[PDB]
Amino acid sequence: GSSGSSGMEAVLNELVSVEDLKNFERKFQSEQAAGSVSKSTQFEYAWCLVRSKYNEDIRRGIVLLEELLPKGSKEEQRDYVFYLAVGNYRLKEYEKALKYVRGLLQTEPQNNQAKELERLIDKAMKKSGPSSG
Repeated sequence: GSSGSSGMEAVLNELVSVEDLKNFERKFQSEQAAGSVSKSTQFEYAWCLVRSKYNEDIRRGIVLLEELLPKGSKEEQRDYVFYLAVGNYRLKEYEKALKYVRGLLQTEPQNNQAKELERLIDKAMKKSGPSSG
C-alpha cells in the first residue's frame, strides 16, 4: 500500500521487464557492435537477465555475472554474488546460491538481503529439493 519495496522478498518477487531488458539488451548489443561490451553493461544486462521472469535469462545472466566476478575489483563482487545467488536460487541452485550467499555474507554480514536469502533458500530446500538419492 503506497510504495512497497519490502527488502528482499520484494527484490526476488519483482522481476525485470522486457521494456527494460530491451533497454539493456540494446546497450549490450550496440556496445558489442560498437567495439566491445563494457563490463558496465555486462553486469547490467546480466542483472537484468537474472531479474527477468525467464530462466534462460538467469542462465545467460549468471555467466556474465560470473564473468565479472573475477573481472571485478572488490565491492564489485559484492553486488555480483548477491545476484549470482538470486539467479542461482531461481534455478533451485541452492548449493551454489548459498555458496555465493555465504561467501558474500563473509564480506557482507550486515547485508540483510544476504541474510534473508540465506533463509529463503534454506526454506526452499525444505519446500522442494533434489536430494541425494
